[PDB]
Amino acid sequence: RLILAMDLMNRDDALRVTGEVREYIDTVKIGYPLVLSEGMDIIAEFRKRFGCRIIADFKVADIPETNEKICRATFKAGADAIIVHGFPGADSVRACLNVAEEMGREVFLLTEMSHPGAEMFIQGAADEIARMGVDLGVKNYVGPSTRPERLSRLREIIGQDSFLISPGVGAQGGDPGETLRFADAIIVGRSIYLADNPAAAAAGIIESI
Amino acid sequence: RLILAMDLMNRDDALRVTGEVREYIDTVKIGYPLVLSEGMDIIAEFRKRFGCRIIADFKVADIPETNEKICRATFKAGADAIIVHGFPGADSVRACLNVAEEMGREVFLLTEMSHPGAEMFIQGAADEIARMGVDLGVKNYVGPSTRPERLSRLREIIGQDSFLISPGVGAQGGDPGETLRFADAIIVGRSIYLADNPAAAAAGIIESI
Ligand SMILES: O=c1cc(O)n([C@@H]2O[C@H](COP(=O)(O)O)[C@@H](O)[C@H]2O)c(=O)[nH]1
Ligand SMILES: O=c1cc(O)n([C@@H]2O[C@H](COP(=O)(O)O)[C@@H](O)[C@H]2O)c(=O)[nH]1
Repeated sequence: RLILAMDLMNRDDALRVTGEVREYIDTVKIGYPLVLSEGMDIIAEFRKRFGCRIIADFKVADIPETNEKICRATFKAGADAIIVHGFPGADSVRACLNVAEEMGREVFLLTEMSHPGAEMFIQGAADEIARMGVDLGVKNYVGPSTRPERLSRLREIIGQDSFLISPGVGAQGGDPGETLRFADAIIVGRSIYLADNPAAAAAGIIESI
Repeated sequence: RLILAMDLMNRDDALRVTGEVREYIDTVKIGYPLVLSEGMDIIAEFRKRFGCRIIADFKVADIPETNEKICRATFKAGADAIIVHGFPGADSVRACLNVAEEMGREVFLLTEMSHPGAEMFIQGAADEIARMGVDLGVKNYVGPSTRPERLSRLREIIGQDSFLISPGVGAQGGDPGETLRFADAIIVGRSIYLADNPAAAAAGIIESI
């Protein structure tokens, strides 16, 4: 129930830390901090080297036509799933779902975000974004560890069968145990990758739950 | 007043079309369709080969800490400016502005989007996103060619001194002339890059205005 957010920017460090904590995870979330620094080939390298599933956290948030192109390039690169913003609307999300269907991959819909600024505009639209996901057939979602009451409401909307992962654990203030009352898995970045001993940090999280 | 949205996915085609229309533009918008296919080095290559300013259209839409990393990698790659979503809130936008200040670069704030789905959630928050930009000191904005009445309202909020660029011209239905009544420059992608003669398409747009 632990997903590593590998946001280190250099390949050697990213490979070192991921290898050190492999026994505690099975899924690695790779985003733009690593991809824009080392290239899209890093996805296939990780997939092969560690045998872990890769979620490409690209927060896709463009018009339908561009979203289609982004998803196609991402799945061609070997990603198992891609995270997509729901705020740009149903057509933009559907474009991602269509490419995922064509390529036998998955889409994760980001509903409410975990940082303070999410309260400004995203929070007020989050319940509706989650309902839109349900209506579009989305089965994978992302919700905030920093607001468990919101994570609870989001879980209520998507149902128990939907898969929900949650970032904001550790560095941002979220708690592993409380978050897992509602989410199926927690995403952890800095608490593990900036630790003096990443494996010890990961093991500690796995034990606390 | 014409910016090329270079969304072709292969380097050879992208280089061919951009070179053919160079005399009609001075700024190229490069997004993820090209970057995720050919790598971040394509930005410096274009900048050197064509001597054009490059706007990295990455629709940055993450938490502050990740946005900082994305902006740093993007400016290190040579981009002159980066497009950032305002929907995730002020802290996320400020993180981008701080990196731009540190690196002597610019941030463009995306307010309302041009596609149909933008009406679902973005449109209702767009005026407030634009006001947030003004309050944060943002001087560069993106608004929709497909809704000139909204582009007018956005221009009203940001003032005449702010720089406003606008996509949705051509393929999405927007008109060059009407859009330029409010925007300083128009962004055009498919109408030019999918044309049998891109230079002829660009020249035709430049003439119609
Ligand atoms: O609402 C959200 C959605 C995210 O994807 N994330 C992401 O999850 C990760 C959390 O990292 P960290 O554990 O270091 O705070 C980062 O990669 C971040 O971009 C987030 O923090 N909040
Ligand atoms: O609201 C917006 C913001 C954008 O950046 N864009 C972008 O501007 C370009 C418009 O391309 P086109 O002229 O082919 O429709 C694309 O790169 C797209 O991602 C848009 O279409 N609408």
